[PDB]
Amino acid sequence: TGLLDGKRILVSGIITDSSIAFHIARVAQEQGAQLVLTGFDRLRLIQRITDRLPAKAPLLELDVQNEEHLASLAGRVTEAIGAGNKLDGVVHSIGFMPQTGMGINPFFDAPYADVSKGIHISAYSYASMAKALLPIMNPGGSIVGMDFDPSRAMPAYNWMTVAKSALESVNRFVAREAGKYGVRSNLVAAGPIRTLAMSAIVGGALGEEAGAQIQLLEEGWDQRAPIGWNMKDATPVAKTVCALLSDWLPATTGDIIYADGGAHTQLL
Amino acid sequence: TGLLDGKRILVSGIITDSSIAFHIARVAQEQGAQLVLTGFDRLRLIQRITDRLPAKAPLLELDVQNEEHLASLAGRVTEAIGAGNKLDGVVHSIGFMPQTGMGINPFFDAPYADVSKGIHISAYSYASMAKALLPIMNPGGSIVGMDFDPSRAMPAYNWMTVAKSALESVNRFVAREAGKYGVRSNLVAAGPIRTLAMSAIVGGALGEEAGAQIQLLEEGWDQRAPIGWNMKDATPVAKTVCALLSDWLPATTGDIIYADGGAHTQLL
Amino acid sequence: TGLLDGKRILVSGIITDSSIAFHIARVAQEQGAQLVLTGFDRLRLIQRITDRLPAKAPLLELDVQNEEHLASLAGRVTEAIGAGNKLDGVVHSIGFMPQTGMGINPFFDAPYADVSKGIHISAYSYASMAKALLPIMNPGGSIVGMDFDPSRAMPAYNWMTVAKSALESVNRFVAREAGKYGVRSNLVAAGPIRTLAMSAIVGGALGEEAGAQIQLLEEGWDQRAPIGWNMKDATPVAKTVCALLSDWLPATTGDIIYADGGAHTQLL
Amino acid sequence: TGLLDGKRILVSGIITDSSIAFHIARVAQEQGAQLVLTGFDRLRLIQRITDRLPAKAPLLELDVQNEEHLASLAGRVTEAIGAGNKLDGVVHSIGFMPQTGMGINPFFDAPYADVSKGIHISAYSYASMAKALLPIMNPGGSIVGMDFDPSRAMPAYNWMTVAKSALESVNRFVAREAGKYGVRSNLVAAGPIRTLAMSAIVGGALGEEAGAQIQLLEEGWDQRAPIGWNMKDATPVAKTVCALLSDWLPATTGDIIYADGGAHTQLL
Ligand SMILES: NC(=O)c1c[n+]([C@@H]2O[C@H](COP(=O)([O-])OP(=O)(O)OC[C@H]3O[C@@H](n4cnc5c(N)ncnc54)[C@H](O)[C@@H]3O)[C@@H](O)[C@H]2O)ccc1C(=O)c1ccncc1
Ligand SMILES: NC(=O)c1c[n+]([C@@H]2O[C@H](COP(=O)([O-])OP(=O)(O)OC[C@H]3O[C@@H](n4cnc5c(N)ncnc54)[C@H](O)[C@@H]3O)[C@@H](O)[C@H]2O)ccc1C(=O)c1ccncc1
Ligand SMILES: NC(=O)c1c[n+]([C@@H]2O[C@H](COP(=O)([O-])OP(=O)(O)OC[C@H]3O[C@@H](n4cnc5c(N)ncnc54)[C@H](O)[C@@H]3O)[C@@H](O)[C@H]2O)ccc1C(=O)c1ccncc1
Ligand SMILES: NC(=O)c1c[n+]([C@@H]2O[C@H](COP(=O)([O-])OP(=O)(O)OC[C@H]3O[C@@H](n4cnc5c(N)ncnc54)[C@H](O)[C@@H]3O)[C@@H](O)[C@H]2O)ccc1C(=O)c1ccncc1
Ligand code: NA
Ligand code: NA
Ligand code: NA
Ligand code: NA
Ligand code: NA
Ligand code: NA
Ligand code: NA
Ligand code: NA
Repeated sequence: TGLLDGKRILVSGIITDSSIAFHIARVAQEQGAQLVLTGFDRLRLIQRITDRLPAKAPLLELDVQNEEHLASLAGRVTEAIGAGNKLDGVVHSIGFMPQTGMGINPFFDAPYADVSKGIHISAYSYASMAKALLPIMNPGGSIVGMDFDPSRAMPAYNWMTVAKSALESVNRFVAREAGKYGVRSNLVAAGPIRTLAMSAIVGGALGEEAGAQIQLLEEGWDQRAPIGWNMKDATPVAKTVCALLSDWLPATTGDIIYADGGAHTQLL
Repeated sequence: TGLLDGKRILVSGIITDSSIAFHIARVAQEQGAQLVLTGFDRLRLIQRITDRLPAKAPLLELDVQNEEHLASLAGRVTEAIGAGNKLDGVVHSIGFMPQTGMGINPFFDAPYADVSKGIHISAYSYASMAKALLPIMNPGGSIVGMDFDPSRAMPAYNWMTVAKSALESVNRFVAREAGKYGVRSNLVAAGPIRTLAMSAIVGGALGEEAGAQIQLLEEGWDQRAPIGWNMKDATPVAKTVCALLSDWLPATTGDIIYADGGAHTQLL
Repeated sequence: TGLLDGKRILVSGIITDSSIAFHIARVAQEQGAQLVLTGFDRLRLIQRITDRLPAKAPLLELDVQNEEHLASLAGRVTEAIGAGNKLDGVVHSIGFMPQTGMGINPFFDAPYADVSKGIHISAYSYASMAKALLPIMNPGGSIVGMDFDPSRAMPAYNWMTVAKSALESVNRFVAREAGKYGVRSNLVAAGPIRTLAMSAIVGGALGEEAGAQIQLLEEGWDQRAPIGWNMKDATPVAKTVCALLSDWLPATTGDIIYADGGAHTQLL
Repeated sequence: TGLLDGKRILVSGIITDSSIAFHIARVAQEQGAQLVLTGFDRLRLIQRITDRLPAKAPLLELDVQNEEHLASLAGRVTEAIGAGNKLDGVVHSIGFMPQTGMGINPFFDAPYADVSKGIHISAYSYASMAKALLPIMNPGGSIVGMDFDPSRAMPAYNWMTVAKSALESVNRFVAREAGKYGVRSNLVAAGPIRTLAMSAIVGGALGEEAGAQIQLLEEGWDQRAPIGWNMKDATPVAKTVCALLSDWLPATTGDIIYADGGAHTQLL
């Protein structure tokens, strides 16, 4: 008996086999969940990647900046899962910030249009997905988004940290709306994970100083974490998302669960 | 397949059929856990109460202010579960504050000896149980304690709120030690639950004004909670404790999980 | 000897005699500060309003969404205060959210373009003013912005609360940059103040339910505040801003000071 | 015109010329305050030390664990300042934890009697001083205590961190009582200061590993602080205490002001 047996769950945010969402989707399928996937722009690529998941799942296009995609999404999901069925879960694993808003590009030099695009994709879209999908969610359902703890400023992450602060605030409002449907809304604040993009950044893609700073941050994270932190292993994060999708945290909403090795609880 | 199948878990804090720990123990057994119980002082009473749990579990005496009890505890547990077996989980569901430290007795009028007894039982003892039991815990294990959010001052709870603030700090240090064993340490911050003691307090046992204030607090809690809060139902709390005892929050330690309906995330 | 004697301070955000910034400016002048004022759009109106301040102060136009205004601002300030002089202080008292983002208009129904405009004005602009002005600030200087505590969701404030969460994050990054100049950056989180706009909202301008909710929030604030809260009196807020502008909080930066009667420290 | 002209202020916690309280007292006198001092045990020593303050101030004995001292304190203060006069300010700069509760002595090995003594002196006593002194405080008055940010666990500080967590909670309750008198209660959370005791600890007095860890913590603090941190300079801390004693933070109570260089706002 899987943790998520018979649950119907939408998972956004797969782009590579290193996406946190890929691991969320693998774990959820291992636990009995029936999935619908959403992808942005490179659908042929995403399908090829998702062919490696343990079970079949339909893939729907979703650009969160596209109002038409959002307006049609619930109907497209219902067609995929069948009329008369609703979702039990939704995973938001979507984030973006233009290069001007991250790395060695100075914090003050990021144009607002770039920051605004990043906030749109990384924070506002959590509300936009909830608006689209709550009408097709069952009572007892769960919406989960991916977060990085923004309560203190960090090198390099710059405006992405600001976007996460906005996301945390959005989640608290989404919980008010979601509760009317009997649905929970929460974020998982993960420690650093070496996705393709993060590996590129560590390698200097957004400047050497920024890569060096991120490498220092990752090392400090494992050091501070009482149980350690493995940046090469997304499974503990995926498991935590599944815990929130399950029936086992039924009184938690508007909240943040930290899948970070405990690092945020320790100064040094 | 239960959430906790094959896990060996110690549960402290049962005194009545309304104890949060009673519900923790029922749920954990429903999920396949094999339990050892600890009780304070009234062992015949506790045995009679625990006869109503769905499965048998040995009951061991533990007064957390008694150093001899603590020194012998791991040996007594090992005898109960069998040599060569260790615990996978520990639940601390223990709290006390003398009457002078709660209710209408003025905050300033509580003698230190009373406050100190309350802190001993309610906060220090989380460290004392961990010291006793970590040497008989398996890697991957989990220690969970019960908390009430003390980040803002409240009427009536007075020095018990101070004790919880101390407990939260103790948990963060216990996580450092526990991590050396591969063990997690976390608290569950519950909303208000109408245990026998709380019902007595609402009824005026610690003064009418204090009862009135607590009644107001409970009503506000349900109002603020986006998914509501039922003070007569401990099951959602028990489920959350079981989530932390399980393998599904493997990267969370030194932390607090709020089983409170989301109330702490909303101002009004 | 005034608290701010000989300090040169820029104050943004005056639009009426009820603006928090008007009071900040009056108090700072009472304490010896020499001011430069900035205003948005209705300059003749603002001049007429500012004629009531106890001392003369030049008024410069600043629309924070106008890159040309921002690019020219330091030069315009220097002309006002004289070549070879720099500022010791900067006050950001600027906020806006379109009606779709506040009140009874549903949270989900706010278009991104509206939210983005609000975030631009209310959060990003704190970075944009700092970028413009740090090059003309003295060591030991202070940048202060106005904040409302967004750590928990509230009725009616909706996307403005999200904007404040973003502002708090921006302040922490601005402090990193400002520190290179020997300059502090902090926010003052005020309790509710009955400005003209807030009075209109309480009166129903953004819907009756929203007005009712805000009225309830204000009453709860005075109740929770251990020293009370007078929503008709901005002076305690203005004084707190002046404290941060002064030499008396020299080791505080990236931070938030709560001028709220202590309400955020109390649950009830 | 000094910041504190004509204010009558009690300052506890002087033991050496490196005590944070010595600097608080020097700065307050420089700003016009008339002081009463309290000292523990070594009164001849304290008098000799306080002879170096810029102005005369009476010294009263106060052991905060001595109920008789506390019961007589207001009468002794009134005799010192004259009948019909009251205090405007109170500074609590008192802390202690036995060696078993700090350094390399393992966290689990601290006996409760030692922890309890530390909590008594370091946390409960903030309530005990307020109880004693509020009846002789003027409206508009201010009580300030010294704090170190305990929200995350640290090496070496061990049970002292737990005591600070308790102190923060006590302050929030003291603010409720103090508000009835028109009096504010707040803490100043300082960065690390090289007092004699701290220098001894860095030098290995509580074990080499603990000294090494504290040295690492101090270095990280200056690094994280956007405006830097000088552990050899208590003046910025003293100034912040004086800001809270003044009339310039009139709407802040139950709160914590961080005089730490901004370090707590930055991850790295
Ligand atoms: N290190 C990490 O990899 C990391 C990642 N996350 C979050 O996890 C989520 C998933 O990102 P990932 O798995 O890291 O990486 P990713 O690059 O695999 O996935 C990002 C996804 O966003 C999608 N996306 C972008 N623009 C759009 C759009 N217009 N419409 C729809 N989708 C779009 C894109 O297609 C892709 O699938 C994001 O919310 C991240 O912020 C959270 C925490 C950590 C983190 O960044 C961090 C930082 C600081 N301290 C600790 C941790
Ligand atoms: N309302 C509640 O019932 C409530 C209870 N808790 C915690 O849950 C835990 C269990 O208490 P309960 O189930 O409420 O009540 P309870 O009275 O059933 O159990 C308390 C237990 O402590 C035991 N105990 C006392 N002294 C000793 C000792 N010397 N040695 C060993 N054991 C001892 C006692 O035998 C009993 O089993 C405690 O940590 C509580 O603080 C947490 C949160 C809420 C809460 O108080 C609250 C307050 C404010 N906002 C929200 C929630
Ligand atoms: N209640 C309040 O009045 C209140 C106000 N503040 C902040 O105080 C600051 C000043 O606003 P106020 O004094 O309330 O009101 P206001 O309407 O007098 O001033 C707002 C100013 O923004 C200016 N502005 C708008 N758009 C632009 C632009 N394009 N370029 C430049 N300037 C522009 C405008 O000209 C005006 O001067 C803002 O940051 C508010 O968010 C902070 C806290 C409280 C608050 O909203 C609150 C909410 C919840 N809990 C507690 C408190
Ligand atoms: N580093 C520091 O020196 C430091 C000190 N403080 C606080 O500042 C306050 C003053 O201590 P200090 O100036 O450091 O040192 P201190 O040793 O000069 O003074 C401590 C005082 O306590 C007095 N005391 C002890 N027992 C009693 C008693 N029975 N009755 C009455 N008085 C008694 C004693 O006489 C002495 O005057 C305490 O509350 C400290 O916790 C706050 C923050 C920092 C800090 O410890 C820290 C830790 C971690 N991150 C950052 C900062
Ligand atoms: Na570690
Ligand atoms: Na469910
Ligand atoms: Na509710
Ligand atoms: Na496990
Ligand atoms: Na009040
Ligand atoms: Na200065
Ligand atoms: Na620094
Ligand atoms: Na005053």
